[PDB]
Amino acid sequence: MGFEGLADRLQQTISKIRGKGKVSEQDVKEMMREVRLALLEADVNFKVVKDFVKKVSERAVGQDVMKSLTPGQQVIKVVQEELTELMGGEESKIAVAKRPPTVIMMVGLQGAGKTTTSGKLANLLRKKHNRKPMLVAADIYRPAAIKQLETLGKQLDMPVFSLGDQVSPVEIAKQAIEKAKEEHYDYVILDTAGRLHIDHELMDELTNVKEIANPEEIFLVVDSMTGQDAVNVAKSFNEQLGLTGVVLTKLDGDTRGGAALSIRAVTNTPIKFAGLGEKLDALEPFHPERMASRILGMGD
Ligand SMILES: Nc1nc2c(ncn2[C@@H]2O[C@H](COP(=O)(O)OP(=O)(O)O)[C@@H](OP(=O)(O)OP(=O)(O)O)[C@H]2O)c(=O)[nH]1
Ligand SMILES: [Mg+2]
Repeated sequence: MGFEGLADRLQQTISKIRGKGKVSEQDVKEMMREVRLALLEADVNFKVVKDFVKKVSERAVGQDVMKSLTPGQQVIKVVQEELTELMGGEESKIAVAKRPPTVIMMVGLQGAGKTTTSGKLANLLRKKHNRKPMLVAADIYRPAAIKQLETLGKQLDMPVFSLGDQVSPVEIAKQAIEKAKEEHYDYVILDTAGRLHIDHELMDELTNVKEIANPEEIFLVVDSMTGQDAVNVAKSFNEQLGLTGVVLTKLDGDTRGGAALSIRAVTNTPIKFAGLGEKLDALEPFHPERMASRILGMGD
């Protein structure tokens, strides 16, 4: 899934280049004003679009136009290459701690998909990597937040560590990680708290949890359909504590892809996984070249 609208807007511009055997410099400029326009309408950060247009234009008006064995193929290769680089190049794999367990801290705003993604990530870790993960209920403030995560764990046959809602998340994380050491769990996934907007009470708690958990990974969970808002959430989260990755949720509803194309360029935090639905299997690793190909109508 993902990017359906941007691909539709770019189909004519790109295909016109693909269908010709000689690309003039006026053709590349004409393609580039329409590519610029499509990226801006897809809510890509406008400074990212500016840098992207210049980088592609400088390379496109080069050896590619003058060599005519496949001039059109070369204009498209550069766009694919630059789209791939923009989104991170190669897939960004989950880190493995030197001493187990590997502790993964899930953070984000309410409604972004934290709790659901924590279950998805555990499921993915056991299936694709044959690890033994433990889930942790560290969101005490919202009722049914614990029972929701427990209900997910009861579908995965995976433990969900909880001490109720009368106990600090700092203490819950401390006990969970130290139980995980004793019983040889590979991964610990902390489902943390969060309201609708960032506040001081939230970073203080998250800073304290990071302090005692000393996590190998801190993943922001953020809603892909919120566009530039998601890019701003990542910037704040990355500067007030340290983000190591991003999970983009609800691409099954994101036709534009602005956040997907903007987050790494603005924050330097890589996007590691994409959420693609409500079910626990709906999580795939973020592959930048495949996304670039899906953007150019080159999908498998
Ligand atoms: N389609 C889709 N949906 C996702 C994905 N990830 C999460 N969701 C939805 O987002 C909503 C919030 O998920 P939570 O896991 O409760 O998020 P939170 O902990 O950050 O609050 C849930 O819907 P809800 O609370 O039942 O309803 P609503 O909030 O959507 O109205 C869930 O179904 C995804 O990858 N694709
Ligand atoms: Mg939640």
